[PDB]
Amino acid sequence: YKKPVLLYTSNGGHFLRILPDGTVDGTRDRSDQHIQLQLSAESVGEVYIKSTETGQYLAMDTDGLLYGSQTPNEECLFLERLEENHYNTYISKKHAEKNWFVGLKKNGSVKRGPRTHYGQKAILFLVLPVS
Repeated sequence: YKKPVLLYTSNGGHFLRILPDGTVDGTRDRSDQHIQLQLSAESVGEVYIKSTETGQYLAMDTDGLLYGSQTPNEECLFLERLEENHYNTYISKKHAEKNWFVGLKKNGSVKRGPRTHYGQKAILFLVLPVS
């Protein structure tokens, strides 16, 4: 959590991106300004995910859609969970009982919460600290 990180999924080989207009998607461009993220932990295993460039927070709405919020609240808290020792997954804490994950489709668009589950490539992120 000390360094900014990139979150990479092998589903379509995308980095999680929070665009300045509040749109969330994926890009293969590792030099994109808006894929530089900062994780911060409330409690152990509970994180905010923030754009280092814009300060916006990752959030998930009641339809399971990801978007960027200028400031955080309970809709921005995610449960960070280890899978297969090397990947992290992120579950909406607000919708933890719906098992709604942060995920990206192969085409780089957001995979909505309702369509996600453990073990999907879409939700498996490699956390890459920035040098």
